[PDB]
Amino acid sequence: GDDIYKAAVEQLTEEQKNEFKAAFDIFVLGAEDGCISTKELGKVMRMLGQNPTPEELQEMIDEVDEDGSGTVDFDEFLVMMVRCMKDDSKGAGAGVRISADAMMQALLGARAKESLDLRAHLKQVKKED
Ligand SMILES: Cc1cc2c(cc1F)OC[C@@H](NS(=O)(=O)c1cc(C(=O)N3CC(C)(C#N)C3)c(C)[nH]1)C2
Ligand SMILES: [Ca+2]
Repeated sequence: GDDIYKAAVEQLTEEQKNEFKAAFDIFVLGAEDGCISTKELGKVMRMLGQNPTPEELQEMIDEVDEDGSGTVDFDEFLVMMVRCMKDDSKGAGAGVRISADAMMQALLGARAKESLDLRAHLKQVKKED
């Protein structure tokens, strides 16, 4: 069940979508539909500093895929990206776990700081002390 996560993307801020967007550019490198599949994911995952398997890879894509087409778009990446950094995507299953912050370091790099969570800065018509 993904009701809270799927909604998380909505809570995100304009800066968030962009911060993560730049990552998809590299994450979907070569992809025909700019989506992340077993091929693309396998490339990045390996570059992150690990050595996953082709069978497990597909499990991740579908594990995050909302429709289950076989790949992940820019939106399907945010839904998981939220829980990825929160480390609450699985809870307590297996040691296997991808780092959201560490991932960006591969795609874009160190171009993701507090600014990423601009949502906290100010995205409404109000102010407090
Ligand atoms: C398309 C997409 C999906 C996911 C991505 C990043 C993406 F690009 O990252 C998070 C992933 N969910 S997960 O539960 O962390 C997770 C990690 C793994 C895995 O194969 N391994 C971790 C490993 C490298 C080790 N040790 C082996 C599995 C099976 N689930 C789902
Ligand atoms: Ca899909």
